[PDB]
Amino acid sequence: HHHHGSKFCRFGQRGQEKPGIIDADGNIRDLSGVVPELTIDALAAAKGADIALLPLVEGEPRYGVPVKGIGKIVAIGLNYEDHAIESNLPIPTEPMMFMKALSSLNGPNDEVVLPKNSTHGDWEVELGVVIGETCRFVSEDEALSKVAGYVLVNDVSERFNQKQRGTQWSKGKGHDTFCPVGPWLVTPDEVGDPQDLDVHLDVNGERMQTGNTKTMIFNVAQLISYVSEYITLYPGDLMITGTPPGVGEGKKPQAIYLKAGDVMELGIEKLGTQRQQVSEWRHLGDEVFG
Amino acid sequence: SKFCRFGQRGQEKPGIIDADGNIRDLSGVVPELTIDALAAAKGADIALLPLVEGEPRYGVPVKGIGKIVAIGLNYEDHAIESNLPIPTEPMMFMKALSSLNGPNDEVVLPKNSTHGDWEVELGVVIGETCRFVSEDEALSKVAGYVLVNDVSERFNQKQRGTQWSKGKGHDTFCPVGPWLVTPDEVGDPQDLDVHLDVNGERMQTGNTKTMIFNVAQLISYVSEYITLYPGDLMITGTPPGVGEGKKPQAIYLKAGDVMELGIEKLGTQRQQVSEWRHLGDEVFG
Ligand SMILES: [Mg+2]
Ligand SMILES: [Mg+2]
Ligand SMILES: [Mg+2]
Repeated sequence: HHHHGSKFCRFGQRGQEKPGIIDADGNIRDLSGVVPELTIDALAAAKGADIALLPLVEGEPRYGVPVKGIGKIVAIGLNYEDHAIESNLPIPTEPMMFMKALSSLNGPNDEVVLPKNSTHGDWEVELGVVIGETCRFVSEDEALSKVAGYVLVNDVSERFNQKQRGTQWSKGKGHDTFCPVGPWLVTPDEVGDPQDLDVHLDVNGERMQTGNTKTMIFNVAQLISYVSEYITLYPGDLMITGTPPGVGEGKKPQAIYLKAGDVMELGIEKLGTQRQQVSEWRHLGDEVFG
Repeated sequence: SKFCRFGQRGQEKPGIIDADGNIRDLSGVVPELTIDALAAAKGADIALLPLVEGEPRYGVPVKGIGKIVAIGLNYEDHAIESNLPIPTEPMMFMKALSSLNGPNDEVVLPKNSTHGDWEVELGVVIGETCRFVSEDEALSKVAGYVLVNDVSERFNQKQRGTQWSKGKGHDTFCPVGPWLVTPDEVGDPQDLDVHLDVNGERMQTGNTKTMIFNVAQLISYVSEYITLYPGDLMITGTPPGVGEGKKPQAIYLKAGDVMELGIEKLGTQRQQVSEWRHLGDEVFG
């Protein structure tokens, strides 16, 4: 096990994904000969593989969620100081927590389907944290050692369902397709300091969110430590750590929201990029996502 | 039919309750008690099944619960008692999957907790994908019903922000079971007696008839905001009598307490309550 870090992915159509690793040239390398699936338990074997000996993946396959078996998704509310200032909101003394319904999980470039009658759809680029070891009353000093890696996330939100149908945010957060995750699970040795990564999100090519994780209010270690006093985080769990300024709900003089045909493009330094096309609601039938 | 899972945590086997109340081993028919296994388990010849020996622990009666959707205020008599208005749509929050526990398993209070509280609830286990389902079709998506205790920490729930889930996801705070009872045996889910005792003293008494949104209304509403997949658990609120609302003063859980609860046709739970300790590397559920 080396100390240079890895970028893992899962590639292929839904339900048929295969484990992979990104080489220095940006190619996917097939890990199927080393591990059957990219799970948290598979990482030890995957982290020891010799990239040079792995076959190049031909074509341009779909990226899936980069880790299989995410058990639950814990989400943070206000957590960027420059966002608090732009919204004129108090700096919290403890993190706001809510749950992102697992059924919202989707691949990084998968279509975003607006829910019924949605005119308040909104974007939130966030740093995601994938847990590698159980977190139960973990101190700040030991929190980051529990991390399997980092992932890019869009915490897609329906602001009417989130705030105008009661006080509980999860009602506007759990819609099918509202949590695209990926394209890479990037292990800590490759990310470096998670509190110094540039963040952005564009809509139809126009820059909406710009930030850097150095303005996080609670850093990753403090979030993991705090959350672990209220819920146990298990290997494979995902924590999404909040969003920088520039959400559509906060635009001035009037809020700006998603519409059918919009294109979101987002990225975080070291974590790759996502692109989602937004569609009007349709009945998704018996399809399973994630 | 009443299905169960028996044995030590992480080692449970699938079972069915026979006419005498004894557990019979289903392992010769299905390897696990999953939603996909129910048809084969329901269609099995109970006489072929061996009696389970010893008095084994009951586990969560269904394997593979993917997520737990919880309902807020949902009993008309509870709303009246608390002097709260009747909600016009159900409050939803998520009950952390890691709170899942066996029906009779120890309940560990969180660190320095003085606001631990009880909530007997009817649980609904989903059998078929629910995505924008009509009220008329909702009950047909149900695999079975289960007894639940929506254990809560009222200070974490209400005094650390506006989101209730922070006081509801603690380890051990969702005892589920002992039986997954299929709808044919339960009959009308809106005519079930409900009760919870603490140290043998009756705390909660009710009947599901007073639900504000019934199971079909809840499934239909929830399915417009979050897709329910087979194996998902919906917990549908609690009748009056929670410790938070006791008068002249609220009463909360303490180390040494014993909770005993039951819902008609769904069996009974008994939990001993303990003060906090670090639970190590244990994986609950
Ligand atoms: Mg967010
Ligand atoms: Mg007996
Ligand atoms: Mg409840």
